[PDB]
Amino acid sequence: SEINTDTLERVTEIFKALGDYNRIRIMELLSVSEASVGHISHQLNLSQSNVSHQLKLLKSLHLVKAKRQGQSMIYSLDDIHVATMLKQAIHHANHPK
Amino acid sequence: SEINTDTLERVTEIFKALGDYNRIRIMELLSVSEASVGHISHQLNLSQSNVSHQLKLLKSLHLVKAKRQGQSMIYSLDDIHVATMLKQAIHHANHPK
Ligand SMILES: [Cl-]
Ligand SMILES: [Cl-]
Ligand SMILES: [Cl-]
Ligand SMILES: [Cl-]
Ligand SMILES: [Cl-]
Ligand SMILES: [Cl-]
Ligand code: NA
Ligand code: NA
Ligand SMILES: [Zn+2]
Ligand SMILES: [Zn+2]
Repeated sequence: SEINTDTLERVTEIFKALGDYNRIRIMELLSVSEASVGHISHQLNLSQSNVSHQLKLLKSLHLVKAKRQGQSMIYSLDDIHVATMLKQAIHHANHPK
Repeated sequence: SEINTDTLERVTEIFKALGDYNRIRIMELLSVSEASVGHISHQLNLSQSNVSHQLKLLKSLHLVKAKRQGQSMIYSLDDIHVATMLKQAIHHANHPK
């Protein structure tokens, strides 16, 4: 329950932030496997500056989280709701209509 | 599987279209119960013109569908992936961090 105006505004901000091709590419990468900024940048052919900027935004909205491992920051989808939202959307885009 | 560039572009368009407060309100209403344009308009205090415009957009992206019942067009979330995506996002926005 607890669907009030504030909730739907935050939901709106989540979808607004995800309405970005490169952010979707970052999120899909993290949906397959957690990764560092250097690995995301290398895999997607995006600069480390840019990846870091987008991940600061995604983190502020609780869409990714980060932990320090050895020397680096490892990012992941924040929790199972974010993973489920994303994978359900990808499958829906993919399956025939 | 089948995560290619086209898929992620369509995913991007889905999240872009959902990055809209009133469209989120329409989608949440439909997530509770299917409804006609007149009922959506009345419940959300949005004009029928506007509701109809937003639903044409949401339908073109396979996010809602419509059936004719009696005299009116009844809209609903397109399938279970759309409902799941939306409700998971709402819950994630709601729960504590
Ligand atoms: Cl992982
Ligand atoms: Cl870049
Ligand atoms: Cl399916
Ligand atoms: Cl229903
Ligand atoms: Cl209006
Ligand atoms: Cl939970
Ligand atoms: Na995936
Ligand atoms: Na709901
Ligand atoms: Zn589907
Ligand atoms: Zn969550």
